Amino acid sequence: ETTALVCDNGSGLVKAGFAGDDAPRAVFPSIVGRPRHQGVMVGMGQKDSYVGDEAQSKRGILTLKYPIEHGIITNWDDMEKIWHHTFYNELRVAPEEHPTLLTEAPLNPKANREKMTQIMFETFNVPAMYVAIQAVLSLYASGRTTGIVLDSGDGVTHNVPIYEGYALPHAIMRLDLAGRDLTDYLMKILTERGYSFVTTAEREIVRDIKEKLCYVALDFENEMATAASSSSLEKSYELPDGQVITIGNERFRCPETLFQPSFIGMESAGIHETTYNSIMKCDIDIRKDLYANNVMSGGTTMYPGIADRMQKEITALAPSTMKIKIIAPPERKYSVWIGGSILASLSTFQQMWITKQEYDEAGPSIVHRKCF
Amino acid sequence: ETTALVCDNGSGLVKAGFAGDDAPRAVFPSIVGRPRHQGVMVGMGQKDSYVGDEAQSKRGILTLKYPIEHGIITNWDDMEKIWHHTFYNELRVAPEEHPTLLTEAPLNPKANREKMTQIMFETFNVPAMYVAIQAVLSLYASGRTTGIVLDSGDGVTHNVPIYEGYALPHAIMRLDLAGRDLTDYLMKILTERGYSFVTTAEREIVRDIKEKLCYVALDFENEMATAASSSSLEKSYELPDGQVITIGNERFRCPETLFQPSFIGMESAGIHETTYNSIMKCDIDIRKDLYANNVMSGGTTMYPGIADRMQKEITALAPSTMKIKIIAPPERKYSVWIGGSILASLSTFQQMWITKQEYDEAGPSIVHRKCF
Amino acid sequence: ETTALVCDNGSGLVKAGFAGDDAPRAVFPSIVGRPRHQGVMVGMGQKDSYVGDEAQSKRGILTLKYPIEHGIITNWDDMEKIWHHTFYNELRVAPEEHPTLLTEAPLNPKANREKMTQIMFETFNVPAMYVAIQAVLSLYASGRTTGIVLDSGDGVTHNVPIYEGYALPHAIMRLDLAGRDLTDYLMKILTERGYSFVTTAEREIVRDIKEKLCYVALDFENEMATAASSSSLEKSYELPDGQVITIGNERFRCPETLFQPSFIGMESAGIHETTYNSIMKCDIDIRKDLYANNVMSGGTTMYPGIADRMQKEITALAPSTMKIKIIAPPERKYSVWIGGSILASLSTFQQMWITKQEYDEAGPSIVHRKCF
Amino acid sequence: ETTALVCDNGSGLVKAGFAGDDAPRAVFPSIVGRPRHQGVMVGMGQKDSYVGDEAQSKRGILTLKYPIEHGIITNWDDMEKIWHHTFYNELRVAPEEHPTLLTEAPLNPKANREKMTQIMFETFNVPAMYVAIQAVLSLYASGRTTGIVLDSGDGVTHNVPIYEGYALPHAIMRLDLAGRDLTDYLMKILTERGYSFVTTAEREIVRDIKEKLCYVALDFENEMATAASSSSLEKSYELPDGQVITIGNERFRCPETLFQPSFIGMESAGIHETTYNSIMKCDIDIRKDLYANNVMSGGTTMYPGIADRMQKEITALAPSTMKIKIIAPPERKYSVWIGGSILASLSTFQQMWITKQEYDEAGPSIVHRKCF
Ligand SMILES: Nc1ncnc2c1ncn2[C@@H]1O[C@H](COP(=O)(O)OP(=O)(O)O)[C@@H](O)[C@H]1O
Ligand SMILES: Nc1ncnc2c1ncn2[C@@H]1O[C@H](COP(=O)(O)OP(=O)(O)O)[C@@H](O)[C@H]1O
Ligand SMILES: Nc1ncnc2c1ncn2[C@@H]1O[C@H](COP(=O)(O)OP(=O)(O)O)[C@@H](O)[C@H]1O
Ligand SMILES: Nc1ncnc2c1ncn2[C@@H]1O[C@H](COP(=O)(O)OP(=O)(O)O)[C@@H](O)[C@H]1O
Ligand SMILES: *CC(=O)Nc1ccc2ccc3cccc4ccc1c2c34
Ligand SMILES: *CC(=O)Nc1ccc2ccc3cccc4ccc1c2c34
Ligand SMILES: *CC(=O)Nc1ccc2ccc3cccc4ccc1c2c34
Ligand SMILES: *CC(=O)Nc1ccc2ccc3cccc4ccc1c2c34
Ligand SMILES: [Mg+2]
Ligand SMILES: [Mg+2]
Ligand SMILES: [Mg+2]
Ligand SMILES: [Mg+2]
Repeated sequence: ETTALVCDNGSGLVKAGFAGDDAPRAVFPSIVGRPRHQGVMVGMGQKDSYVGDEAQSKRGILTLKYPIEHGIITNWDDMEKIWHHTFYNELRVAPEEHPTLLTEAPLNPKANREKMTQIMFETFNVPAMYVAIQAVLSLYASGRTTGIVLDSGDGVTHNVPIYEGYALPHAIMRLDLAGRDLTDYLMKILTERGYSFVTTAEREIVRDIKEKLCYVALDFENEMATAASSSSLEKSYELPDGQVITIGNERFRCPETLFQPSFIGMESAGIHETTYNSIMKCDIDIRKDLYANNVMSGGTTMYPGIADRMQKEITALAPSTMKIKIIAPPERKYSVWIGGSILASLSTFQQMWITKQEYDEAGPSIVHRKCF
Repeated sequence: ETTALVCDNGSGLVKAGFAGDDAPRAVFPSIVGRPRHQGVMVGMGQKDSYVGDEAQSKRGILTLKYPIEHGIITNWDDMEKIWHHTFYNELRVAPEEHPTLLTEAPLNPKANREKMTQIMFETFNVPAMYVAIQAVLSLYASGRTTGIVLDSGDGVTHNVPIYEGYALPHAIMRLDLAGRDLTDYLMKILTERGYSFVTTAEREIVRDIKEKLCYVALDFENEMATAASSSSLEKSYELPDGQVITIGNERFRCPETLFQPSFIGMESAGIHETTYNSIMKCDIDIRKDLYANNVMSGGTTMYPGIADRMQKEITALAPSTMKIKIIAPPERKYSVWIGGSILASLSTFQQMWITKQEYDEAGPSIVHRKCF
Repeated sequence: ETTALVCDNGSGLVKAGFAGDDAPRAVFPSIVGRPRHQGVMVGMGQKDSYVGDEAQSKRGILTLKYPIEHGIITNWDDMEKIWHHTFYNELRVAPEEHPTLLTEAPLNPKANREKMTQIMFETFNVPAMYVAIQAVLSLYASGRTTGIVLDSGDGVTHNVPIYEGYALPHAIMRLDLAGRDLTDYLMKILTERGYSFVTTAEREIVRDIKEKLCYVALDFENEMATAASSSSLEKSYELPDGQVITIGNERFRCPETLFQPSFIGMESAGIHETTYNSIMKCDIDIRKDLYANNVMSGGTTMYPGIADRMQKEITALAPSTMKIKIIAPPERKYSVWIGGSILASLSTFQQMWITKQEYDEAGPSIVHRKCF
Repeated sequence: ETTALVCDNGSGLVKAGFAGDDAPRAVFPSIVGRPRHQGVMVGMGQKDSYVGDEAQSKRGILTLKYPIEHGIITNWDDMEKIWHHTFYNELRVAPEEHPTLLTEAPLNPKANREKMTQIMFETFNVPAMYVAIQAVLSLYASGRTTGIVLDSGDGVTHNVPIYEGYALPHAIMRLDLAGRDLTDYLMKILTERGYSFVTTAEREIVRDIKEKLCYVALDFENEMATAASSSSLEKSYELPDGQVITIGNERFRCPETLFQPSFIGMESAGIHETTYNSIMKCDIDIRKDLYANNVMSGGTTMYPGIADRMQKEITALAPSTMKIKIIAPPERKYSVWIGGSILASLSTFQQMWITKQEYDEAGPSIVHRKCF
């Protein structure tokens, strides 16, 4: 025993590695694909189902299933296959000589924590494990002890206010609008230009359109007047069949849904009011140190111009006598993992593991009373 | 002129009727809903906004706003719509030939009473009006002149000690934890079983889960051991789509928040210590007659086992040489209206109305020197 | 006309009745209470002010005023209300067909006797009246014509020597230390145990602590050593809220102030030296008959052990060749009333009344040339 | 040995330092706060409980307790923590090489002095100590030997008359209305403007509103007519969350409760009649020197206009032939400490200490026969 495993099994992308590093080694999407066609040439390298990157590169013949829906592991058979591909097939590591540090989103079902610990204690047989919380590791990568997090991953966004290491769990605002729901809205409004993107392998292409051509408008109704003079707004993208598409106001009208969720028919508020309603629900004393520390994390905070849109809109809600400081690090896509690798590298942490001999005599219901 | 109107505009339910009756005629929720969708079939009975019961049955397409937050009327445009729906559209009564008796919670802002009187004196043009206090009408329905009230409505709970018709305003203990804050905590902990109830049309469903399946545990830490042997505790409820939910220890863990407000993260005491601190702040003579008369009122005192839990916990605080007598009538959900209907039916009361010719020469500031 | 009224309006208690009986009918405290709180339920048995026992059982919401301070009637509006409650509301008697026999303490202001007679001759319109002296009716209840009285009521204590029915007015020793000044000292030293008794309804409780648990130590500095071995001295009393209080050397240190008035900061001598200096201001031949007749009266002589303490301390002052005989009846709390009912029942007395036709032609200044 | 410690452990603020100085060094509130939230990041500077200023600055996550209620130490575990924070963590001094001079209010329980001496003689092990009286050091800072003090701290107010170094302890008038009871009334009447200040960390904000915007009205009913023309009376205050609040006639209605305690429902009189009743209970030959020397002390006498209101209201009680002279020094907030630092600097005082070898052979009951 020298080091520990840090697995940030997100809903859209698995980020794993070793503790003590700075960048994760195994970064691959959490996709399981079964082939949906006949396969006349039986043999010669054909498997029952593909996982990770090899299900991404063979995706014309596959139907691609994500096992994690909204931070919630729905298909426990495919999730066990992703962890099997994570340990053996990309870290080349034995599970039995490394403690693991899983994460999860807050406000998940309790059955999600119980089954992750049970799989790690007879399917892989880790020595000890620990299920952290994704948003408090985002501060702890940032070198802070106080701030509100906007951890906008692929399945869920969730605010967590921390003041000096103390979580305020009544002010956690979990929302169910993230990079899956922006992708599935971007497919819906690429139809009006003509492009029918229907399959589950075509949502892997619209996800790549979104990661290249989408930005956040600083003023939305002003940019909707710029598309009337449709000149410099349009850019192009070459599909995997060599076709080019043209995309106009759909570049910014897709990440506007983070700030006006009524485009996809949600009765909730944007991420500017969900952050502001997670500060008003805190105590009146700590609102200086929460307005001055807004930490973004996860991949959906990587649109160009989103740290300038939140600061333009929280300022319109917070009173004008104090500064709003959106803090977006450049590596904020991997920031949950980096804080996990820092956490498992501490010396004040090794009493906080959940060892197997402490597990089995106390049952898998132990993991809830060890977190929050 | 024969009779008077009695309107208990609560924060969660409007209860109105005529003076001298025994049960209110119009009992409808104080909800204003605007439609959040498009409405392609323009015409054929479509209005801009729905109030009351018709905003409850059509709530799938509406965003529902309660205009009374914590006993404080915030949206004066929509509170005017509920009174308009109260008089014309459910009592079928003209306002101009009936003096009305509004109520309110104690320790409200003074701007709340000034606007309720101003709206009644040019929007509806009532002859006279009177704004009572909700907790002293709860004794006066009970046929008492002495007692401490626990009027636990939908927005605010407040102790009001009355000794022999003399109010002790330095001992009124207003608290901000009631049936909204129990609903919003029950939505938070149904999530740990899996059920994401997010919209404002879904807090109308969790409010009905609370009114059917939640009880108060007599011993909370004993009932948490019963949920370990999870046998006779779980009951099922059928959603309006047809799904079933299996609520477990969330049945009693929701009304525990009345007795331990730190679950929703409040720095205030439970309703057993708020009652006992509202008696210690009284004079040492009258504590015989306040321990012997604990009157519950309002809707949030209707959980099965709350009159047995308050008596079990005030006894742990009060000295053991005297009896604690929680007095809970079966009609205590309507007990504020009944005492108001008795009060407007008295003969020693018709000089206490605030007539319009007395209003307009003195102004809207007259209403404060006519109460307490 | 058959019988006469006898009203011993003390400073702390009104004792009234008819002449010729042996016990007074109306024994109620001379308290007038106005309600200090608000009064939300206007009616149903609410009055501007309460007197006597109904101001005692409702005293949690009242500010209680004694209108007789140190034997001197200071509030003539409230004293008129105690007499009105005395005649109509507790004797059920008309004033106009009964001559009344008021009393008073000696050495009072002359304006006190004038106003008592002026009120009785137009407010109540009694036929005739007579203002006696309280201490000379204490011998006359005891069946003596020679003695020295220690009439220790609630406002004033005063020695009155009488030899053979001849009062010696130059040896009357009025002192201003009585049951109010012991109550207000007992409140001051119940604070050192922790108990804060502040209001004028809490002095109605400390007065009842004094009437149950206070005694007179035979040797004071010997009993202060018993409080060092704090074993059998302490007793417990139960408040009306149910809190038991512990009380040790405050039991006897409260009636020590009668014997050492420097505890409440008086430049006067105790009741043993006031009695002895009231005897050595008399003639040398009658001192054998005043030492052998020490009649006690008033309520503050009812502490257990005060006849044993006065006899132990006058003997330390009187010469050893002559005996001291403290005479304390069991009904000496009522002894001023009993002697007044004997006096009004005599046949050698009916020319001593002050009739109204003798009043009005001679003025209000007649009552002074009829007593002493 | 060169110098001595002077600790004025008040109810709302600890004022300590060394003898012989002119201003105290360690001024910090006597607050012990425990964290009430979860604490995810265990380590990195987290403690079980915070004291003093660090419990004030981190107060959003704390529940703040004052250990001294009404001059009475009600939590001996936390009071021991404030003395420990005083000696080591803000004076940086050893207890064992400095005699200390504690103070207390008059008329405290006897158990309060015994436990303060017991803690100083085994927990900190001082050489010698001395418990003074807070009001008699307020004269002795002022350079007087004759005067009456109105020492109005944070827990209690109390008058102490002194004529030429002789305390008149039967005229000491302790009251239980001070800067806590004015803060808790100011929270009650800030609610009628709309502001709910509920938590014990929000009473630390209302205490800072009181120290800025409150003044004593010279004529109360005249200023209540000024609030009808609500023009020059309102001022604004910026909360820690940057919300400005507007405050009108609550600026003077809060310190009016010092002069009319029936606003918070007390059966006591204001500080002008308590001072006047403390002078009339003294001897008639010294009332000229007490009317001419009214010394104020403690922080609650620092409202603008309180020396002009006492002089306006004692003059309406005292007879017109003798002058009233309210003497308020500008450093009267620290005046109890300054007179204590003078007292421990005298040469006629070193026989008045209570040394440990005098303590242990005589017991903890020695401290009471060494004062007054
Ligand atoms: N450069 C980018 N710009 C915009 N969105 C991105 C970018 N990169 C990734 N995303 C979105 O963020 C998601 C990945 O975020 P991540 O933090 O991995 O979420 P999770 O960890 O929950 O899987 C992807 O599904 C994608 O939709
Ligand atoms: N039978 C019940 N059991 C439990 N809770 C109830 C019941 N009836 C109503 N409630 C709760 O109490 C609230 C109604 O209280 P109510 O008396 O209407 O308050 P108000 O009239 O002051 O608004 C509802 O919001 C609901 O959450
Ligand atoms: N049994 C008792 N023991 C001790 N003190 C008593 C007792 N009864 C009455 N007192 C005190 O004496 C007072 C009553 O004396 P009382 O004869 O009524 O005087 P007066 O009639 O002149 O007012 C009461 O105020 C009470 O303090
Ligand atoms: N400048 C000020 N104006 C008005 N009130 C003040 C001011 N400063 C302090 N106070 C009040 O006085 C109290 C402090 O008085 P202090 O002398 O510290 O009392 P103690 O020392 O007995 O605790 C505080 O609680 C505060 O409410
Ligand atoms: C369940 C949980 O929230 N664990 C958790 C998350 C994050 C975090 C960051 C930094 C820490 C430092 C020291 C100790 C711990 C312990 C748990 C923990 C953390 C830390
Ligand atoms: C402002 C207010 O509290 N009014 C009020 C409340 C309740 C109540 C009950 C019974 C009453 C009987 C007679 C008169 C009044 C007057 C006001 C009033 C009441 C009553
Ligand atoms: C003023 C006065 O002291 N009158 C008084 C008191 C007591 C007393 C007792 C017995 C008496 C017998 C006969 C006559 C009188 C007259 C006055 C009188 C008394 C008597
Ligand atoms: C218990 C007590 O009141 N001690 C006390 C207070 C104040 C004071 C002032 C000045 C003094 C001068 C000389 C001696 C003493 C002794 C005690 C004392 C004082 C003084
Ligand atoms: Mg993630
Ligand atoms: Mg109600
Ligand atoms: Mg008497
Ligand atoms: Mg002080």
